[PDB]
Amino acid sequence: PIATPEVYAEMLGQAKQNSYAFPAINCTSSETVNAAIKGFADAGSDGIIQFSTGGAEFGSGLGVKDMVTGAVALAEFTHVIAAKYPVNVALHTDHCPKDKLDSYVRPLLAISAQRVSKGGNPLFQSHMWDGSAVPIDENLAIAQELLKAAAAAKIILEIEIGVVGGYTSPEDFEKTIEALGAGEHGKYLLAATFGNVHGVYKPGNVKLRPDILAQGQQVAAAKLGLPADAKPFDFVFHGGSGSLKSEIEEALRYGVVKMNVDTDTQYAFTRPIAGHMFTNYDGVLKVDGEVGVKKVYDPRSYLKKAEASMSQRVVQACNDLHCAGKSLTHHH
Amino acid sequence: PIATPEVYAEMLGQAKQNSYAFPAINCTSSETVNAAIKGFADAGSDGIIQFSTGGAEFGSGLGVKDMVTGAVALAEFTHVIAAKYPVNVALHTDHCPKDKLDSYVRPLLAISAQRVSKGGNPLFQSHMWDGSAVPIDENLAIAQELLKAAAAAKIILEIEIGVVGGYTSPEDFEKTIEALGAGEHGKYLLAATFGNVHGVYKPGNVKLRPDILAQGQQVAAAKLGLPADAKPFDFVFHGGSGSLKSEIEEALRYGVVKMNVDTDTQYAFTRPIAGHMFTNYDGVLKVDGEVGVKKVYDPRSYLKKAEASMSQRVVQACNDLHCAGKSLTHHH
Amino acid sequence: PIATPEVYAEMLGQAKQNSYAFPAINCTSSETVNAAIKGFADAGSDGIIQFSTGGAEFGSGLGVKDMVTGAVALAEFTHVIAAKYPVNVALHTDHCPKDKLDSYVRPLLAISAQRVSKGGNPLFQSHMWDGSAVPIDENLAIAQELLKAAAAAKIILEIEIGVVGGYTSPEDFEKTIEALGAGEHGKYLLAATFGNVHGVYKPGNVKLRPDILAQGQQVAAAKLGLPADAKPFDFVFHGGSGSLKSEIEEALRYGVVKMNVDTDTQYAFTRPIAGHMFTNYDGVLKVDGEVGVKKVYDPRSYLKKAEASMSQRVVQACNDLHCAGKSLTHHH
Amino acid sequence: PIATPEVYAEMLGQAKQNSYAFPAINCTSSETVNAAIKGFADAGSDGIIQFSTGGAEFGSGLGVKDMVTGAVALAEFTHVIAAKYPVNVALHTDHCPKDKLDSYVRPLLAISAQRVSKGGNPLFQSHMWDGSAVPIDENLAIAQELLKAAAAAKIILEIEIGVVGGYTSPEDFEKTIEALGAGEHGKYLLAATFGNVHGVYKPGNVKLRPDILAQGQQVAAAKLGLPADAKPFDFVFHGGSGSLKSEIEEALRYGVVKMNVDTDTQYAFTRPIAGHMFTNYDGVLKVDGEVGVKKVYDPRSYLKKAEASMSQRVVQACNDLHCAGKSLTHHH
Ligand SMILES: O=C(COP(=O)(O)O)[C@@H](O)[C@H](O)[C@H](O)COP(=O)(O)O
Ligand SMILES: O=C(COP(=O)(O)O)[C@@H](O)[C@H](O)[C@H](O)COP(=O)(O)O
Ligand SMILES: O=C(COP(=O)(O)O)[C@@H](O)[C@H](O)[C@H](O)COP(=O)(O)O
Ligand SMILES: O=C(COP(=O)(O)O)[C@@H](O)[C@H](O)[C@H](O)COP(=O)(O)O
Ligand code: NA
Ligand code: NA
Ligand code: NA
Ligand code: NA
Ligand SMILES: [Zn+2]
Ligand SMILES: [Zn+2]
Ligand SMILES: [Zn+2]
Ligand SMILES: [Zn+2]
Ligand SMILES: [Zn+2]
Ligand SMILES: [Zn+2]
Ligand SMILES: [Zn+2]
Ligand SMILES: [Zn+2]
Repeated sequence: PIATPEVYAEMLGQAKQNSYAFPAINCTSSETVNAAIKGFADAGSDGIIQFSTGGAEFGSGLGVKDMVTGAVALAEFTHVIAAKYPVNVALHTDHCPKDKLDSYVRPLLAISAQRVSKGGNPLFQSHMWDGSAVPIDENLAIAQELLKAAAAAKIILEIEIGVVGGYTSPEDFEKTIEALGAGEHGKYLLAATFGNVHGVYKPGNVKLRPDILAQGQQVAAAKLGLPADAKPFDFVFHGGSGSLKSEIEEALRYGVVKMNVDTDTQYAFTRPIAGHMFTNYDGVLKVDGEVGVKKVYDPRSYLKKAEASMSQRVVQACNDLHCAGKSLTHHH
Repeated sequence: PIATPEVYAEMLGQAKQNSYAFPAINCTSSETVNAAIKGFADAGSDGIIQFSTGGAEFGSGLGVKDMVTGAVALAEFTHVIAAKYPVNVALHTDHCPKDKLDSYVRPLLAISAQRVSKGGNPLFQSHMWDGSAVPIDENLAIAQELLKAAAAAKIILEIEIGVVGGYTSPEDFEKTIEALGAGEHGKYLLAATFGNVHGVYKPGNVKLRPDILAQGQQVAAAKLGLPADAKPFDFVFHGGSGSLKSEIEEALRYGVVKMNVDTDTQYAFTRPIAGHMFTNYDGVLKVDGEVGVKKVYDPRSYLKKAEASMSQRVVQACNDLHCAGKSLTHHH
Repeated sequence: PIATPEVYAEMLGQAKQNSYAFPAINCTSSETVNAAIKGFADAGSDGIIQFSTGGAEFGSGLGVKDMVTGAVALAEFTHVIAAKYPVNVALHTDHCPKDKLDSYVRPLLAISAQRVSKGGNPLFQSHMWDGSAVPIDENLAIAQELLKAAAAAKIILEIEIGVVGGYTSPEDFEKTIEALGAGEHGKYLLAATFGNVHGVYKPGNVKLRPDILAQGQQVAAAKLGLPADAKPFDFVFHGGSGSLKSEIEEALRYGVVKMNVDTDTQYAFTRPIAGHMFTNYDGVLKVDGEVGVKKVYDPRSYLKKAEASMSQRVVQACNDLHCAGKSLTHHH
Repeated sequence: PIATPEVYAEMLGQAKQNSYAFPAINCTSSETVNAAIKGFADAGSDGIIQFSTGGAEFGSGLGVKDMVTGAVALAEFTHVIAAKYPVNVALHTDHCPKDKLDSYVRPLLAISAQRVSKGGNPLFQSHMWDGSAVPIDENLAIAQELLKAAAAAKIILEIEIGVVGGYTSPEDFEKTIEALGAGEHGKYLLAATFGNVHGVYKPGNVKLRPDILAQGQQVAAAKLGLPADAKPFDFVFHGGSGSLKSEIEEALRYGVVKMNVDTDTQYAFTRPIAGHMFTNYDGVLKVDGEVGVKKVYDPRSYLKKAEASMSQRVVQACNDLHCAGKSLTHHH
């Protein structure tokens, strides 16, 4: 099913308590949503499907190019699909900067607030406010008001401090606890930067500093008067693709509950499509006066392979993050 | 917008009256739906999006493989998208044989009946019952009961007499009018076979006999006591891909209001994907120890091109069928 | 065997007498030479292998880029190969303009003159002087001196009047007979231009005017005091690829004895190489950390297919030109 | 130039004395010969071009399939080309088993014996007798008679003890010295097996035991009454492709003077051809009614790239084997 707000909160609480995390898979289409959910289900795992501003625009089609439309359309699709799987699937929106709040996160929050006012649940279960490009005080001012609105709509807010490549300071960690508390005013997720980078580069290139996350937890624990081993933050690991297994493991120890994956699932989706086009070149092209071969230019022929391959990469993510076999539905 | 039942009936009435037809484009995904609707809009045309049993299964994902789920999920997606376009978009389900009625058309009819009972409109605006594999009397017995159910849910029924390749007889035309009337008991569309073939073959191979359709109209007109030039049937032209322009023109003269297209839009969708994989071979594959190029293995990079190409083929269909520039929204 | 000068003269005499012609296939390598000769043999035909200035440069390798070296190296290769086939194979050099005479045709003539001085036969059996870019009188002045040198080395000279696309005038035909005679001072071949074009374009684009050739023969016949149906010129048809069968047939009627083919045999050679790379993409590339598949990146694996395909196109040329089954070895 | 027998003997003597070796590059065509020689020249190195039985058959064309013809034709080509480069190029034939001696090595020896009888030099400068599939005594009996014939024709014989994958024993090393001496009855090259394997596999898979070669030299030195550090054998390293740099270095220390390379130069040749076909897919194929693009289906367009790439891999071999910059022409 789609994760209810209560189930999603329980998911994130259980992950933190047990030092595991969920994959948050960027999706752009019916096929990619289907691939992600099947991956979660094959791993016996709960999971998160997320739409970026560009993913939402793409989902709305070239004739519309509207983020809200694409996110709503893909979310409605996902609601129907997820009902047919035993695992819990949460819907999330990715990076939304200041100049897109009025045309992405705010209108989506309003849609969910209307649903909740009628006794229903929100359309999305979390939204990201990415204020990393503005000063920390402005970032957290906007975050505080969005957190109030989100919590009232039964939605978790993700925020970002520091810019992910394409480090978070002790004072920025302190300011975050001061402005937002530690969940008692509404749950929030913190994308803290620790040398992580969006994209996939050669092994060695990306140098992660998970000690930054350890330090952040210690800073928060001290502020809140908690024991030194407390983990008050629910961290989000952006730029998960291409990471070493050992790096993921270390991040889990310090309270990462959500690792975002896009690039690696993109490669997994595209890889069999490329293979299909090459091995069926004279079927997908009308060559030498011939009319091609419908069986292989039917988009389903290669998109099924794309789907299955992306699902396998999602299963790998669930095993890397130690959420495999832990779905809160306990269907086993 | 999505075509209301009233608008869809008006669409088909206007098409018949003016000797034009609408494309019915088989779709399987968010991208193909988006491509089809953008094509209709670019042509200033109303249009039909249809899901086959296999298309619906595909739309539900490999982890579900359920026709109803896929059709509902894709229909819900389409409802959100179509609201953002000025043209009218009708939703249809394609070939449903006897052994799939209980797991496709009937449950979908029930969903729409529930919507209509609450003062809303149906999810789909037409459904196909394909009884061509059973004797004509059984075909029309099932058709009569489905027509009653469909009309009560504000839905048009498509039926089929004769098997499309992969001819309809005067007596079968007569039996159809006798069993179903001529629209006064609910509108229905008739897929009569006249040498048409699903798929795309070399020019010349497919030999159409549109005189069969002319004869059918004359048979119906005589039965109903109408003038010899009356067109009591709303015909559906299956196997539209690969047809000569002149063949399409002749079919229009005899009351074809709906021409189904799948194979040609499949080729149009896939063609730029093939091209993308070849020209970006060392970006979509990790070759010689390199890590590929995200910008070109991002599925959106080639799927945008696929979408645009399929939309162009849909525009061509609207111009071939003479529905271009005739959308009943008259947005111009 | 390699055509002796006597056999080559007999070949061209028999072709003219019987209104057929030989293909002159541009070659660039051991594989293309092998493909051409096998094509002649499969057709039971004599034939001509020719090297352009660029083909010769290519044959010499990137480390040499010397026309004489490449032509000699490929000719020596061809002498060994042709001895193993029952058909007669003549060696020819293609377009040599004024500024390349000193570095292509003249040094090659000198090599053959040395061979002949020792009681042997020439290395090449014909050479082309292409003076079409200089005024006709200068063209024919150079031609006359080259004809003397060529005939003394038992070599046939090809000349060109008019520029082939990328028409020959009555006066230019007259001047040619006046300057060179009609074979009694040494045989020569005349590349007269008649709307022919190097390269392959869409059907219709190239508009041939074989009546120009008919007129040329009539002009020569009148000059020589021969009957009006005499064919004093041995014509060469440049730009043979892409021609209609009927166009080739008409050219034969007017004394074409040699039709040059390059572009169509290039396509035939490359076509299966392209196919091989696509269907074996993950064998010819080291992908995803794998080491490829030697069996398919071994150049012989695709070059055998290239060879066989080019040979088939050469067989087609022999049947188009009506030289198939007519080899002067009469091996049958 | 082509290596004279005297120069080739000096090459191998200098290599042994200075602990370096020459690449022996398998070639199959004019393009591959040109690529190999250009690689030697670019590295300022002497080198060896070799033809296998299959390479020779391929070189003769599908219409001939004769090893002697192909080897002679390619050798004659190579003689013309090599004269234009400052470095010394030796010609060699690769693996010839017992049942092919009468149709490969023996007839080639006879051709060279005839040349030498007339005061000239042999066509090839070395030939391989591969008797590894027969018992050692029979192998060396045939080797002794072939060595006499080869030496009389100014040709070096290569022999093989042990079968290369797809170890040489102290007694087999001893028997070799006993039967053939240490060069005083004619120079010979010894392909001793030491865990080497033809082909290219993943790193680690091939486990070389160069200590076998060290042991062989010690066994020979003891037999001949030489100091323990003497290197009486000139070793040949079959299966050179895919080897670690450090493995090559160790083999050099023990008297390898010739390392055979085929698979890696095959990959280098094919790799840009594959790339060319993919990036020019709509030029090398006639697609959607178009006629392709001659500029990219001209075989020279991709074969130049193939040549250059193979030459680069040959330069790498010369640097790996430490023969780069050491050509005995000292042209610098
Ligand atoms: O952290 C993430 C994944 O990083 P990688 O897994 O790609 O390293 C996501 O949050 C990215 O920001 C997202 O893929 C960007 O999507 P786009 O704006 O292109 O639609
Ligand atoms: O008439 C039609 C189009 O014919 P063509 O345009 O393809 O000739 C449709 O009704 C086809 O039956 C449909 O494409 C079959 O879809 P599938 O069962 O493969 O999902
Ligand atoms: O007439 C000919 C063939 O014409 P097509 O058969 O190609 O139309 C030949 O003489 C051409 O001039 C020759 O292919 C040019 O070769 P290049 O200078 O590129 O090495
Ligand atoms: O040692 C060699 C190279 O090994 P690799 O460099 O390929 O490992 C050669 O002697 C091989 O036996 C030769 O490539 C076989 O050629 P083929 O019989 O296929 O025409
Ligand atoms: Na990353
Ligand atoms: Na069709
Ligand atoms: Na041409
Ligand atoms: Na090897
Ligand atoms: Zn991110
Ligand atoms: Zn459990
Ligand atoms: Zn159909
Ligand atoms: Zn209007
Ligand atoms: Zn030409
Ligand atoms: Zn005969
Ligand atoms: Zn070997
Ligand atoms: Zn020196």
